[PDB]
Amino acid sequence: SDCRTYGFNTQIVHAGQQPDPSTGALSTPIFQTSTFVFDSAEQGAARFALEESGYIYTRLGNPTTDALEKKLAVLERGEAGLATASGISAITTTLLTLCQQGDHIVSASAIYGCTHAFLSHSMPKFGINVSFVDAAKPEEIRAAMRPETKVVYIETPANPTLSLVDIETVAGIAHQQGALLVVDNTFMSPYCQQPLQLGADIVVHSVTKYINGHGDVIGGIIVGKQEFIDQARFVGLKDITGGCMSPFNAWLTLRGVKTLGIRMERHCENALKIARFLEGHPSITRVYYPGLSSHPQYELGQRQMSLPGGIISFEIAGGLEAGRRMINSVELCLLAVSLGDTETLIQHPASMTHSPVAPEERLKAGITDGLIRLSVGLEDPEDIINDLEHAIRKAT
Amino acid sequence: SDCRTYGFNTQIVHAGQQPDPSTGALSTPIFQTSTFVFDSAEQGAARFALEESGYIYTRLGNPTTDALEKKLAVLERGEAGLATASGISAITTTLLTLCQQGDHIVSASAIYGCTHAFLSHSMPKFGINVSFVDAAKPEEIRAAMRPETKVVYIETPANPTLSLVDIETVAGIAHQQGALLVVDNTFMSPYCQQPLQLGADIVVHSVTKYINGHGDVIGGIIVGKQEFIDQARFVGLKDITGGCMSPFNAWLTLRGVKTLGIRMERHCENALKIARFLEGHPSITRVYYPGLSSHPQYELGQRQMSLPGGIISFEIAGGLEAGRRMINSVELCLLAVSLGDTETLIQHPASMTHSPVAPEERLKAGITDGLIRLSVGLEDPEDIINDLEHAIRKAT
Amino acid sequence: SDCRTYGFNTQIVHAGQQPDPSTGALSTPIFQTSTFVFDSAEQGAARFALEESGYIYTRLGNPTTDALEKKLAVLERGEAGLATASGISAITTTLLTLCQQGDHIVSASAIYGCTHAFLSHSMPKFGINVSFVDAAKPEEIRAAMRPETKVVYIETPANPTLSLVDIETVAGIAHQQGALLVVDNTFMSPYCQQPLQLGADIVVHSVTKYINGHGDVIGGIIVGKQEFIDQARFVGLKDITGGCMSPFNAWLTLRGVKTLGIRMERHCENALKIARFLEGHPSITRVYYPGLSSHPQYELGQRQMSLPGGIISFEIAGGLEAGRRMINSVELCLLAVSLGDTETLIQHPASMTHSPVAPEERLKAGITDGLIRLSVGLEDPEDIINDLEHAIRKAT
Amino acid sequence: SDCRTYGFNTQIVHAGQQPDPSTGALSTPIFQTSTFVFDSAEQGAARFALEESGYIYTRLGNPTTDALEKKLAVLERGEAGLATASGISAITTTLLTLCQQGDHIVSASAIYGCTHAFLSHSMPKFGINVSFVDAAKPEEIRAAMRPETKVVYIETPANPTLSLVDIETVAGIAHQQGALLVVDNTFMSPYCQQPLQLGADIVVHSVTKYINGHGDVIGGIIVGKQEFIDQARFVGLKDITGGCMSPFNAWLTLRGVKTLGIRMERHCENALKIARFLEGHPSITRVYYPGLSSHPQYELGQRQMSLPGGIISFEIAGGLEAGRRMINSVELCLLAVSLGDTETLIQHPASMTHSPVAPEERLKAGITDGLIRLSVGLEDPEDIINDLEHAIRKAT
Ligand SMILES: Cc1ncc(COP(=O)(O)O)c(C/N=C2\CONC2=O)c1O
Ligand SMILES: Cc1ncc(COP(=O)(O)O)c(C/N=C2\CONC2=O)c1O
Ligand SMILES: Cc1ncc(COP(=O)(O)O)c(C/N=C2\CONC2=O)c1O
Ligand SMILES: Cc1ncc(COP(=O)(O)O)c(C/N=C2\CONC2=O)c1O
Ligand SMILES: [Cl-]
Ligand SMILES: [Cl-]
Ligand SMILES: [Cl-]
Ligand SMILES: [Cl-]
Repeated sequence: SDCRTYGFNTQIVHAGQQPDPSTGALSTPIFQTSTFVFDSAEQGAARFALEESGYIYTRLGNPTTDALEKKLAVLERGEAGLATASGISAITTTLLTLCQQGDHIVSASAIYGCTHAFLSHSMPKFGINVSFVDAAKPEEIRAAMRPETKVVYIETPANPTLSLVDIETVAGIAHQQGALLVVDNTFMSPYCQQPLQLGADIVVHSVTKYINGHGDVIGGIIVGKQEFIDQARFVGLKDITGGCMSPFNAWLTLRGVKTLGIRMERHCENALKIARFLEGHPSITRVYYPGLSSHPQYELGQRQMSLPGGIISFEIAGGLEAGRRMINSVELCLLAVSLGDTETLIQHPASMTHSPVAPEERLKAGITDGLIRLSVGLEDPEDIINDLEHAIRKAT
Repeated sequence: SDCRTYGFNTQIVHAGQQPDPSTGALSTPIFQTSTFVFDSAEQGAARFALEESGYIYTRLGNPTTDALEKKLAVLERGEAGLATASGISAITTTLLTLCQQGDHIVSASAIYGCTHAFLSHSMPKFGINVSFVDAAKPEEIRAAMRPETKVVYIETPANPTLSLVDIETVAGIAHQQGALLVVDNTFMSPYCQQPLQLGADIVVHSVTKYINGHGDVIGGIIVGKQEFIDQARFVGLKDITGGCMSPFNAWLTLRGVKTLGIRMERHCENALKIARFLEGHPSITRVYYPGLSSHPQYELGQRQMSLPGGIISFEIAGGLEAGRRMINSVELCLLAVSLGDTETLIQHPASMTHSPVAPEERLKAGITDGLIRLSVGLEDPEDIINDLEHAIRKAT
Repeated sequence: SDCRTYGFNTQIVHAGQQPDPSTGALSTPIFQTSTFVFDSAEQGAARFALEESGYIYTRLGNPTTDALEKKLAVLERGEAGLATASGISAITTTLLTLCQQGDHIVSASAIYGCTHAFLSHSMPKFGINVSFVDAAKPEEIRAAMRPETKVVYIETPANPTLSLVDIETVAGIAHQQGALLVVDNTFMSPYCQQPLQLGADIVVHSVTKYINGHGDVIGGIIVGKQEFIDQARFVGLKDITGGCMSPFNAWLTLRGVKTLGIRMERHCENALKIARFLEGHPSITRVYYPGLSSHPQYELGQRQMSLPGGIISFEIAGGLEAGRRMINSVELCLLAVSLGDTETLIQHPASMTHSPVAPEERLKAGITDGLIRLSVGLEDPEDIINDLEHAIRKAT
Repeated sequence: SDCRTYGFNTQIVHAGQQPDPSTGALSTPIFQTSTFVFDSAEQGAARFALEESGYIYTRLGNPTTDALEKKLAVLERGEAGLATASGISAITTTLLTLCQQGDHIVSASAIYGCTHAFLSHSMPKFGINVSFVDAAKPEEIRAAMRPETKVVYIETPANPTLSLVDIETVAGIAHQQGALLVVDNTFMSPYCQQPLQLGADIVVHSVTKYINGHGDVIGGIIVGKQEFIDQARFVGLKDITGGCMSPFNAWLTLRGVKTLGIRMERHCENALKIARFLEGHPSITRVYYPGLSSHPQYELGQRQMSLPGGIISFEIAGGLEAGRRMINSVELCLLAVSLGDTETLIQHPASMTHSPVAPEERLKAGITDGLIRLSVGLEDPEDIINDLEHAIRKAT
């Protein structure tokens, strides 16, 4: 009779949700409201004081959104959740809540581009300095820490080449120096990786990806201790970012997350097959996938992740032009940014996202002329493999 | 054949919208998507470069949200719009885009509470200092400006007692000293006040209030010059706040804004009647409404606003206890925070929102024991007056 | 404290709705669910028996939809409401619930086309015969009644030329002969006409038109005595048509109906102005509008309707080709079927809806070569008049 | 590049859908509109004539709904689809389109209750007679056919005890006598059974169940030859039932159906495990599940179905009272009607749905005092088994 005691699939379906109390409606009602009516002046005061429970206004909280926040707290084994307008807003609400002028952050370099831009260009303009390191080398993390360091920030697997970061080891290091460890768990979902269980303090997601799963919501979520989440809600979100989630967005995300287990199983079963295919193809120079035993951090990945994920990166023979030929030749895979949708998505950062950026920053950045990123969907993998095989044969 | 040439009611209905190009659908389609598919690698690069038009990903922009942004730009007579997750996020995305460590803001004191909290407690922690003044006295604004001042920030009418700020005069002052003027136009909507036409640089709204009008969306909008709005989108929103609007939220706001003209007319017709009623009631000590000729800035209000608004504040005889008795005695008016809904809403900040705050800060704050705020809805005003009359008679 | 006692505007806003009981949410929650969970086997039996209140399954009923049904019952001064998938489904659920093989219906001829097709071609194939008459001549109604007659069916105003039907007189006639009177009140809404108050037994609407008002819902509603509505729900809808409304559709319709009063006022103020304009134009041969004193049933219209409506029909000089030229020349008015949207809509049945139909059936049907139907929106009427003036000048 | 050529999982994801043509939006836009605007009078006529393609009005058709209709046509290997307001409306729109006064239907007895009520009580009142038979005995079907017989109507598996009907054999029989075969495929979905491939003429579903899968849509779909579907759309739906689907409902159903393959796999894997558990339990007298080899039509089920389904019926020792004790004792399984949701649902028709019905009709009806129906969800099956084990132990 407590959400937290059942099996993980049962939790994915039930945690945070129950039949509507007034009607018995099974689906979580969409509470698409701005405000909430009090029974009396007294009831109203009690709430605002934070001296009693219940709702006030949707920017502060909402019943639909609370369900999503509780569910994801359960799935990550955290105390509390807070939904946001976007994955970016989960990351910024978190870091702007934690940090102030004079503070320092140690961040992985191999992170999502927009996260990198916030940390590189915006944070320092608020007097918050960021040191970037290769987080696959925990010694670089240690060496960059300063007395001012409040936060160590990592993604794993990391967005270009799916390199990994040893969460338990990094956590120990951050904590030794009095810092918090923030892990962006977007690529894996709680079904595949649980950073809190390994020592992380706070997990953030873009729910836009696998947690929603259906390519129709932009949203984020933050999971952590109740004392942190309260500050993130009542200061970060309320005052600083304003990044509240729409109740309709939460409702969809709750709907999408119901099938998280079965989606992740299929995404990962499909991706392993595709990755093996790509590894045997004479036109493919490299394949980056945690499920291939040639992955340089293969055994860490086996300890830390329950499945190897739905994302594959790979380099095609012939560099830029061949990568451009390849992505213009797929008929099933869809050319787009984003990942974790039911559809297979493909992007060639060098001819697409990074064409005006110099060959030199790209390489610094882990991005070679022939690098393709593939988000594996729920189609028949034979169809995806055939589409790839055809596109690759043409391109090379 | 250009949105901007028609009458204001026609603009409210049509500006920013047209039949769907592929199907002829009259209602703006809800583009409830995360991502967008490119025809080719080439098409994709062109977009990311910002070297061609079209969509990429919903955090950056979306067709439904663009319609709302264009409509509101038209209505405010601004170049460009940007929708946000909330009114707060409109204000913060704006100010965090404009300001960096070492900068200064001159703000009105008589502003929305959560705005006040951001400026008082959060901004300074990013090295951005804020000086608060009585903005009804334009000399206080001038006296507080510093070489570091980037922004002057005002609301008009202002949220407790509906005091006004001379937008044209303040604009002239801010500009003389090289600062921008930001006006929060939430209380009035563009139907009743147009700050850009009076010299303001940027307008922000909580669309949660009268622009949406239906009490079912939390959202914000920012209107200004294209060069500012681009930075607000591609830095502020993309990187810093993450405060993007859901396409469903935009769709509803577009739907709600269709009736803006007719709603504002009725809200204001209703409020004037209620305000006159309250002014003749021997149990009511004061009535704050711009449409009453005893308003201390009555003639400014006549120059600057086309209608006197839908919000009334008033003090009931007997202070705190009588205000508490009064709001517990209404049967039609609903006790809640927020404003600009089709329903009449009432709040007694001293027994509700501000009961744990000391009698002394409250007065500083413009908030007396008997102060009630009333958001006039679209009901029959005789019904609202009778509900008030009954509640007041009981309370006193 | 009873919905039914307040003023009509107050009823439009509040009737059928209240704050959510479990949370205080002001907006009616969207109960977008299929089923409802019982506390026990006992609770479940009680409900199915129809021996206790509460929900079972959304085809039978739903909390969101119930709010809409109660509101519209209040507005029409009927006992009970039942929402449907469409206006057609309101009409068919009603008539298929009432009638069986061997029964007879007396219908107006001047009715909506799809209604006409159901009565002309489908009803008789179920052994239910229909006699069509000119319902503007109550003697034709009397003369067509038979011992088998269960129902007299009318629209007023009627869809081509806005001819009227004397509801009170027809009701008296139908009742004298033991039949029920069904009135389709779509064109007027309850704000402008109340057929139950004049003696009708059952009212039906396409809520797609003015009750929703926003051009984004297909739906219907039926209002009548509880004993009829129960049969319409538990037989007609449950078993025969299956025509249940989506809870999201109901939610939108509830949202749209909030502004019914202010929309109808503006639609009718706009239409009267446009109609006067069209009556003075030398290129316009006829104008059909109840608000023009030359309307042949002008004084009936003054007794029966509170406003003259938002729909205008008119004939342009030069017949078919000029009507085609005219509708291809409007730049603001939108060419489409449907009516009662915030946008101005125009249709030229002879070149559009009825081009393959012979000049001869069209005339029978009330439809002349130059007949244009105009649904007046909420734009500035000067803009609509200018668009019309321009299009008419060009066409003639 | 044709939907129909890919693997079944690929079809579930992609069939009927493509990126939005005007924007590239990946998610099918929600075209939540009533009407559609024409470019000219000419364009409008062309469409109405049925002499050109494109949209007119949402009751007739809509882009979102069309996607769903095309997808499901692909999945069932039929020519065309038509979405409806409910499963009931799919069945009635179909049969009322096909049949007229004097016609005859041969129906299975073991069908959904509301279907039974339509055929038993409503059809005959339109002069359409229905003969009910045990459809597990194809000779009873043959013996009941009459020269007037237009339709043979079956469900398989059938709603109480999951008895089967030999679709290929029944099809051959119906066709021999000049009748059409209609199969309600709701229990299986196209992932598990394809009646058209076995000779059925028309398939109907309640999409409320497994096709949507998420317990938040009431809807139906009809699949068949284009010439039948056109009549079902342009007469049945347009004129008779009015049972059109909301575009939002279609959008959700499209969203839900993306995971159909992976959901059905898990539902059926879970159900087989639960069914084996129930078969070994000394307190359970019978277990009705097609996947148990003791099922009396086990081998037919192996030929006709790809998986044995997600529904299990079973009788508990001690009849009525024990069944009532059992369902009041489950803590995880939810007491509700409906099936095919992500949640496990349970119903005890004798103490719930059929408590006021005499012990005698119930038995006629296949319904014993101890009969429980279980809709297996996506939870961990060990959790469901433990909940059952606990509830059963308590009840007996
Ligand atoms: C790891 C990770 N964290 C955070 C975000 C930010 O989330 P949002 O604000 O977009 O919801 C993304 C977005 N990843 C994207 C976004 O577009 N293409 C991608 O690979 C991401 O991949
Ligand atoms: C003038 C004004 N600006 C901005 C906001 C912030 O907008 P949001 O983020 O809530 O959309 C509010 C909210 N006013 C509220 C909020 O709750 N009660 C009120 O009077 C406001 O009144
Ligand atoms: C008077 C009236 N009754 C019933 C209906 C049927 O409603 P629905 O099923 O479409 O919601 C319409 C539709 N009138 C239309 C429909 O398209 N153009 C019109 O003038 C109508 O005008
Ligand atoms: C086989 C089958 N066909 C058609 C329907 C009708 O579909 P609807 O109109 O409800 O979408 C149901 C509903 N089955 C239900 C409905 O409530 N409990 C059940 O087992 C059904 O099980
Ligand atoms: Cl795949
Ligand atoms: Cl009022
Ligand atoms: Cl107009
Ligand atoms: Cl299970």
